[PDB]
Amino acid sequence: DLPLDPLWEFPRDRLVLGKPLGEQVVRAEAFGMDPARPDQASTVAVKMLKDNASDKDLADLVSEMEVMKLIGRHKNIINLLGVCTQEGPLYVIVECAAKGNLREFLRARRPPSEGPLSFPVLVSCAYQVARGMQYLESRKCIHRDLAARNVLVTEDNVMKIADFGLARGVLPVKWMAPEALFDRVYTHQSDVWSFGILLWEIFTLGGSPYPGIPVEELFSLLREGHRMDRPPHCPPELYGLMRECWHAAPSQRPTFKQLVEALDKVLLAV
Ligand SMILES: *CCC(=O)Nc1cc(F)cc(Cl)c1Nc1ncc(OCc2c(Cl)c(OC)cc(OC)c2Cl)cn1
Repeated sequence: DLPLDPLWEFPRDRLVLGKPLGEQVVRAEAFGMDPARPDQASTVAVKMLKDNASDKDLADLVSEMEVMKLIGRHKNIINLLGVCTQEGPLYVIVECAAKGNLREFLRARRPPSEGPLSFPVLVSCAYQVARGMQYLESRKCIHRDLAARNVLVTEDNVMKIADFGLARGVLPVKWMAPEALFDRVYTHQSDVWSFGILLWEIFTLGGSPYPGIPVEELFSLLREGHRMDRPPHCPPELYGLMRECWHAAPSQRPTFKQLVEALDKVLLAV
């Protein structure tokens, strides 16, 4: 079936599968993800197919594995760690971020008063996602569904972009740039629009975008040149970034390079 890639194959017998994470992806213990200390265990996540999967379902998982191999590694993406391809079911092994997705992370750290999430820390979350996206962009990866739910948080509060390698497998209208919504055109610039929405998620501590506004009314609100209002405590400089991300014309929005530089300047100024 699948060929042995010497650069990624990991011994099936050295991975002990554990609790499911959603329906399949499973929590596992891998022994020897560090070649330096190959007795050392680490917690990872394993994507595999359920028993009623078609030949097309295999093809899609192979395709995600092969795409992640080629994009390579970065501090701010969920990285490929290894694969089990031989004499058994296909396992794709990736980093497991202990604190879950950025949405639930922020929503659980909502104060009743001041909360344990400072301005610098929130800007830091935004900067780390911009760095992640600038990398994926340099590897010619268009995400297409950048949102706080698709950003995971490690034990050391590092941001890692999830699911940047999906094929055509299971819309989030509120996060989509107009050219996506209307023309089904996805570019790096349309990802910049989604970044602007994510900025707003961060500075509402995981708020739901366009509060109360049925999806039917969003399209005509955007065509009329209306956008989400500045969130309660959001400094203007940050709202200004969000707005730039929400320019109708894609060529008018910032590049991920410019977002990294802008957020860098805010953190240096602190
Ligand atoms: C690590 C321990 C743990 O339980 N972590 C939890 C717990 C939880 F309730 C929610 C989450 Cl999101 C996590 N973290 C976590 N879950 C899954 C995960 O990997 C899934 C995955 C991703 Cl994000 C990507 O993106 C590149 C690809 C693949 O497979 C190709 C998978 Cl399986 C990471 N962290």
